[PDB]
Amino acid sequence: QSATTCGSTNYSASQVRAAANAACQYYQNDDTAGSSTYPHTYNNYEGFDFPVDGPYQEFPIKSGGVYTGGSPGADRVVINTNCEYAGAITHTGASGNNFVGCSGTN
Repeated sequence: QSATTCGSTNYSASQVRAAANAACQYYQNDDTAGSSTYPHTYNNYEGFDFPVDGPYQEFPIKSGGVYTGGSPGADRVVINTNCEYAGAITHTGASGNNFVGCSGTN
């Protein structure tokens, strides 16, 4: 990854990488962060043009640190089953329960 803006929230390349790595670690361990269902399957029903092939996993990304449970916020990182980074999406600026891309994900 690169630095990305989700809504108006800015994340550095390192922050994206950290979230992605955590996502991978949980997925490969067949575990979830706390009582949450993250990471879990991500269905691209909206048609994001990800640079990598699926299937996908989504996991929250937040400014304050790697997600460990609790409220996930509006932002997510998307990785494939090989832990290849697919992109960053957010509920910010989307209607209903949909997502829009963070900068760089279209």
